[PDB]
Amino acid sequence: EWTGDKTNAYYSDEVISELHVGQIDTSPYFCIKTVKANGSGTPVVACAVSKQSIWAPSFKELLDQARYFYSTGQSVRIHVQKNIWTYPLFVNTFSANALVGLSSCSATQCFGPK
Amino acid sequence: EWTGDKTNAYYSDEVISELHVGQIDTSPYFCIKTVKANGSGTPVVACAVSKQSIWAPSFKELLDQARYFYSTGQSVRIHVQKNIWTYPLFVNTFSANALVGLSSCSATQCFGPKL
Amino acid sequence: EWTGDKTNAYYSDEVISELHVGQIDTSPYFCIKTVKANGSGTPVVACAVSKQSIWAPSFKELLDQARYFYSTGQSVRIHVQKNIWTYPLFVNTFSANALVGLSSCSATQCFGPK
Amino acid sequence: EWTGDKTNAYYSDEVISELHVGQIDTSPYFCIKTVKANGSGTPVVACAVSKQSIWAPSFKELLDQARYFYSTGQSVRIHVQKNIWTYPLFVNTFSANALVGLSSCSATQCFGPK
Amino acid sequence: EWTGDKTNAYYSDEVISELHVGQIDTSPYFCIKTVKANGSGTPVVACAVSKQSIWAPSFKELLDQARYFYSTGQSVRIHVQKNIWTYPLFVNTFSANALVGLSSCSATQCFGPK
Repeated sequence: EWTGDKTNAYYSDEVISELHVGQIDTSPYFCIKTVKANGSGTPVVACAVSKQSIWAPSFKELLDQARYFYSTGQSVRIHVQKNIWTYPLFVNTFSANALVGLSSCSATQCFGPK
Repeated sequence: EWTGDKTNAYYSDEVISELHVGQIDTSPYFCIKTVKANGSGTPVVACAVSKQSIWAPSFKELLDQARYFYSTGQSVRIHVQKNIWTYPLFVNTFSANALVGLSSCSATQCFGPKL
Repeated sequence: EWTGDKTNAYYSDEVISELHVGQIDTSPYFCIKTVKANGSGTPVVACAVSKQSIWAPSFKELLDQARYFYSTGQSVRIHVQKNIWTYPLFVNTFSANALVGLSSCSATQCFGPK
Repeated sequence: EWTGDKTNAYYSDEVISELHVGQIDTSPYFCIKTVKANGSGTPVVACAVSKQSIWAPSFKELLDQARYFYSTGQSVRIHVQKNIWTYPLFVNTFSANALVGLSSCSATQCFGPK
Repeated sequence: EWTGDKTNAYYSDEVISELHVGQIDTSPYFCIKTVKANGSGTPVVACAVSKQSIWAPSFKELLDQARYFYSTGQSVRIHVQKNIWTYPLFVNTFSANALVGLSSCSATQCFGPK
């Protein structure tokens, strides 16, 4: 598996507008909400669950990086894997997307896979 | 269990106004005080205790997040489970609330569970 | 044991003015000096030692919190237990006070035991 | 093995201008892009992969240090070992350079091997 | 052993002017260069190496503290133990000094052993 696998989904030129931290089923988790920097389109919501899924090892790295980009409001590419989380109220509150990477976008194309 | 369980309580548009770090019964812990951004109501106090209660796994995550929101002073939604800490002197100084989640807020909506 | 126990001592309306980190007998340690925010009184010196005393479990949390309040310079209540450290040269450089808690203070109250 | 081995390459007076975090083959990784502060030259891309290559042990230290220099914009020397990563889409997105060191730079020299 | 043992050396009223992070013999390490705050004297160079030397337990504490003092530029006392690192190329690039403590300094004094 790889953040960059074409079977994942990415959204370029976004900003992290909201951040949530909590716990589910004995695992820490966080979710972010992102929107296009220019206000077009619809938000993206993705979560990381520290104990769950193949992406679990990257939980702390992703949380630290989400926190930094959330604090700066700089443009980013968000990378997700769709349809991972299953608890109905959780998915309804947030989404089923697992967060699988974050790329800065300070230049013409974001610094990450496409 | 989940931060968003309906048996938990939450308080929207709160500012984390105070922070305390200490130790009880072998466990580092922290507590925060929060107040409505609009100044109404009565303060909320909630604590997390390392290796104690079902919420123990998220102790570090919540401490780091409380520190961040405390430093910015932004309005957040605080999620707690009532009646978790039972040490009476501790409860009298702070509260029995376990902190179980923190959500950032726009002017109109906080990013976390509700209802 | 508890930070708020009557057998501990506290000092309110203090600012953390100095910070030191070192190692003693295989254990990292740190010390802080605090002075009354209004200039009165005698300074307070306390240390935490990562592998020593009943307060060992809270070393990293107090180190992080001391660093935070040291960087902001804000008014705090410092909680100590006296007569803990025993190495005479260490005590004479710093003190025998173990650091057992840190509470933020507003103008006329602090958020912690008293 | 050492950051300063003659078999590694380095680039001075560079500024970290992009940062990416993700995961590949169960391993967290990050990549950075640096460009000459004076605008000359070709960008340098390098990645660290938490449990791959002989440089795996320094992943967290270099991630944290990359974050710091990225946030200040200061001029640094970046040390890499060439031709390490092999997954083609990863290498073509980023590069094959492993990140093996970061050194602050002054006007005339930098603080590290050369 | 203690940071404050008379057999260690210290240098007062210094500023951390350079920071380097790398890896050697499976260990992430960092070195710092410090100079007198008033601009006089000759620079000091010290390193801390993960999992190496009796000072290994304090590696992360010293790294975090060095980064903070480096970021502020404030006056500090640096404590070292001479003749610890033996790799000649490493010593020739940096030095044999192990970093063993860091103390904040006021205009008046430094908060640490002397």
